[PDB]
Amino acid sequence: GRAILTDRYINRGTAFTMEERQKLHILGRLPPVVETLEEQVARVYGQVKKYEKPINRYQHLVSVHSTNTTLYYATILAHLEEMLPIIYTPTVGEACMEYSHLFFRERGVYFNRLYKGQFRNIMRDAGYQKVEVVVITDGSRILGLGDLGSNGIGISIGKCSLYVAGAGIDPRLIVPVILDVGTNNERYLQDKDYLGMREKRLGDEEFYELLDEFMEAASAEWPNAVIQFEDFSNNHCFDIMERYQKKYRCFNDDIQGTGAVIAAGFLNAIKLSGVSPLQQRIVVFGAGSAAVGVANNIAALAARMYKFPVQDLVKTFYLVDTKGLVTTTRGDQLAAHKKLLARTDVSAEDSAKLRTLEEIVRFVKPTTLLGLGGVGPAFTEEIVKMVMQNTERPIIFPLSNPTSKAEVTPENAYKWTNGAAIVASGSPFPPTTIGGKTFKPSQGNNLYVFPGVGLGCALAQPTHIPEELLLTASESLNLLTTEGDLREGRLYPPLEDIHNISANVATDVILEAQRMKIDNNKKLPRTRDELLAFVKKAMWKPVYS
Amino acid sequence: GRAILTDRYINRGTAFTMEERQKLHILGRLPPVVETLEEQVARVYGQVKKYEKPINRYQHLVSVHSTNTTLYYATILAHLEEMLPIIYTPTVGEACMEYSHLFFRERGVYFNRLYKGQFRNIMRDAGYQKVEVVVITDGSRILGLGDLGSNGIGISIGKCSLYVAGAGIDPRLIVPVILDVGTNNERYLQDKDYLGMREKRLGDEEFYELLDEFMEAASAEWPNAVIQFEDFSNNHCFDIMERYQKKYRCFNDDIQGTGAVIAAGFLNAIKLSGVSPLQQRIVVFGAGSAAVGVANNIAALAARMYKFPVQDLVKTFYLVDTKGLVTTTRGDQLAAHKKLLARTDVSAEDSAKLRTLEEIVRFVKPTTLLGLGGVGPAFTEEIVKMVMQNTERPIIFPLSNPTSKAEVTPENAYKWTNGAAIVASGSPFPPTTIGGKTFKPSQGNNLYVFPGVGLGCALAQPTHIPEELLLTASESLNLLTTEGDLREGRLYPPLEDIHNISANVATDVILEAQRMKIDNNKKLPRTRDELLAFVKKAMWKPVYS
Ligand SMILES: COc1ccc(NS(=O)(=O)c2cccc(NC(=O)c3cc(F)cc(F)c3)c2)cc1
Ligand SMILES: COc1ccc(NS(=O)(=O)c2cccc(NC(=O)c3cc(F)cc(F)c3)c2)cc1
Repeated sequence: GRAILTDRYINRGTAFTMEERQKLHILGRLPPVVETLEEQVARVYGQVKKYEKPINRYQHLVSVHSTNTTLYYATILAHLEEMLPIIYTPTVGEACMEYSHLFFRERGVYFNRLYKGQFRNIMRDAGYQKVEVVVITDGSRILGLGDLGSNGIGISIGKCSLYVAGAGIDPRLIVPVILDVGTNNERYLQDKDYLGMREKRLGDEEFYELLDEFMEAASAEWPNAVIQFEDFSNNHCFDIMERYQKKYRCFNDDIQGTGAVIAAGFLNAIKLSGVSPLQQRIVVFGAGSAAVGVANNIAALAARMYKFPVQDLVKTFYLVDTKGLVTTTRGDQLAAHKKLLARTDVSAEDSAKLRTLEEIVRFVKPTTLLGLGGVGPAFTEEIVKMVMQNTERPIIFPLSNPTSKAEVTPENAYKWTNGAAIVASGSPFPPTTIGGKTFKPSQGNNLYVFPGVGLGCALAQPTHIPEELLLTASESLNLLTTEGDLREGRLYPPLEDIHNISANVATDVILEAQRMKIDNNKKLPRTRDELLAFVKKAMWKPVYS
Repeated sequence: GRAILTDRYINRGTAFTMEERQKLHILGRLPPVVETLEEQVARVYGQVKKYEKPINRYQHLVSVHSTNTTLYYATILAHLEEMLPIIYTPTVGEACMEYSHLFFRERGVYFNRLYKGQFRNIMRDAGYQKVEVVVITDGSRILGLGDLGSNGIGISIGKCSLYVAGAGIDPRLIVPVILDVGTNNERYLQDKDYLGMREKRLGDEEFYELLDEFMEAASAEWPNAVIQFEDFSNNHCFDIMERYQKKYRCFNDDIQGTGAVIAAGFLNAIKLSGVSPLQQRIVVFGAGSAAVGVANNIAALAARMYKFPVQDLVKTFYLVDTKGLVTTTRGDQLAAHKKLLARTDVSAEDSAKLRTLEEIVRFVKPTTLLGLGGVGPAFTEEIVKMVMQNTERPIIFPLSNPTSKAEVTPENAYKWTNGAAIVASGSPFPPTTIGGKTFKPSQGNNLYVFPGVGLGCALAQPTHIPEELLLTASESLNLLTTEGDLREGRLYPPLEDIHNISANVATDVILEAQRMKIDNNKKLPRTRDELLAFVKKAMWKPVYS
């Protein structure tokens, strides 16, 4: 009766036919209109699209997710490019920050020092079987802005939901986790309505004692699961991966997902440019560990796909930090992560005259500007025009988040080059029309890779996730950009086709794992065509069945 | 486990102690703060009060009601005067009109011609036992504005919730009903997202065939229930009561509740005025059936409480319609409902000179202005000053809904009389300060009577609800205004004390039913002190138990 309607996994609302309503004794529990899923999606979309503020839209979608899980995921997939900034970055962050009450109904798991030694019992008592995907955060944030502490559960809830939408992970087999080790958000510490551990973030030693117990408890109770780290601060995110990458099935989408996605898009940017990889001169504006991680992912992918010597791919890279061009002759002690991309072919005297971007671009004569600075619009009209002198097709990638940090707008880049610029960003931007010719930047969204990595590790059951599976996923994404997409200036397959992309990415990840003999699921086909067809069938679909 | 948390009736959220969380295996399903109900109410109130627009506030409260029923009702009762315009008139009407998706989760029952002959099976299949209160509407509306058709279920949901909050009807024993007989809302008829019967309202004959089947099906399957008609248009609301009042346990709160509440307040206005009931000269501005219903309720209560001859109470009333003073000598055929209050002591020639309110007030010299016009601010400064000439304490009641229709603001009435005016309205208004002296109008809210009528009929099980029980409830409400309240200028007990008011009103209704020997529940005490104590114990309480 009203039990079927109150289970969000099997509830169909108005899609129950008259004759079904009769058999199920729910005649009189619904208005009399009968709708198809398509009609219900158009109705939900209409409801959503009339709300004016993102957080209003998010709140409406949360109520649909609460009542009718199928209709929620069906709505997301029919309008994915539009719904992505509502259901995740950056609306999700505002929702956590100020509307954390929207997450109370959802299936969160909470850990803290008060449950030390009980992490396994908490996981057992959760009563979830054959869990495939666990997103964990501590709410510290990657961009080191707005520590959310316990409210970070909204980030895990949002990320888990993107595995279901993106790769058809079954929504009963995802678990969002908050590991609450305190917060340095001073408003929260004095806020009467903060529900987390009201204390400063624990020191490293107690932090790793709790996270170790979590990783070991998850491996015993959720043995089939992938553990994905989300939105951990820079002080911990890299060290977490060095500590766990080999003993557990885990990855970090911020670090590994981002580089895999940017690399796939950058190589397609190379294909459209005229200028082949060994002919590229690439300014990397910004030299944090993440920016150097992306450069290395690009080198590693170009080596995989084209067997150029990797040393030679590295020499295409000119790294800029806060001081200027990174060189061996400029006279400072370089961070370990910067030595690898330091120029060896630049005198001390030239180094001293290479400090502002304008003069770095004038000397290096780059073919590509990679924006990973997050210090505002450093790619000026004159800097872009200078790149026009060195290539017919400047590759300009303003990837710094959020959009106000970005090095340049797609619109300015397209304008300043008269449509010649090849552009990718993190954020969706509308098309620019230049003399009747339309241009639209490619969105290097992390949704392209983590879902397929998740679905691939769910099926394959690898003992771990070494860099080789992330590289395979990077190449798989590059190779799904068709000749037709490339012809239309797209650097990625279309976002709307995420199920197909995720099936392909998973297939490739599985074959890499099989090849490395780290797979534990022997039921799988070991040839691509059969595997791809099997993977597509294993995927949960947002349709009534 | 997560089953206890997902039942909104027993879920306590953060009020589960640590040791309870352990025993119930929900450690790790909640943030670690433990709160008392009081703390949870202050937190929910804080969340609600930061939203800027009523419909936002309503949407937040709907999510609390969905998760934690106890915390919802606890929040309402701690802030009742503030929450009433959010959870019912007028926010509820806007929610139905444009946000009907907020009602989809709730326990609505839907009837229409397509289920003709199945009304009983629909009620049986609903699987509700010993139902006490059924609110039914057809969405036509009493104020004949914004026909909502099927979306009228939000009105029944809102009204049912006020019986739980107001009188402690158990939330599992209330059933909201929409009888969908079509809609004349032309936007809805052309709206693709309207989910109701897409047709003009049925004719009277098919209307009564469906409503008859509903009344008979309810009497068999919900035998213990009161049936309360809500928000039916004037073409049907009176005729429904004439058709059903004797054969079923039913009332209409718009008609009967309104008059019971206004009468109780008006008599207390008389007590504070100096001018006793036979000395009152009362202008009834507006002469619709509802306005004449209120005048007759006032007469009937004054007769009950003071045994003045009812003919003599009627002669205190000067009825104004669209033409002017209603008299026997003015030369039109008077509607039946107007004959009773027609002046017999006014010549044809005077009648002809008594058409505008200003000159009606100049001739009649009234002590009281009852505003039931709904045609704007007819009680001018000069009209109010004129009443100052005939009494030290003008009784001025602007009761016309919504507040923009009202005959005068409490502020103007208080200003114009220098604090002498005794004021009641339908809507809450803030206090006015006049030379260091504070005044606040009395709110004649229907919440004062229908809950207690509901709780009284739930316990008593009367064969029907004759006018005598409504009169008893009217007197009971008058008599609960204490000497201390009267001393402070209050015409009603305080709204905050609704549980006590509802216990008292129910007790009196039960004794009236026992006295008439129409009660079917023989388990009840038959003396007031014991009955009142029993009634108070039978009431559902918003506390964790
Ligand atoms: C605000 O979030 C939502 C959720 C769902 C929908 N679409 S729908 O699923 O087609 C739909 C439409 C109309 C009524 C119902 N009712 C129930 O699903 C229902 C559930 C119950 F538990 C009890 C009941 F009486 C009705 C469902 C739109 C917005
Ligand atoms: C938006 O609506 C609401 C509802 C409740 C509250 N207050 S509360 O009840 O104290 C509360 C506080 C924090 C977390 C939870 N979680 C669950 O109640 C819960 C329910 C589940 F079904 C599963 C779960 F993990 C947690 C409950 C405030 C606003």
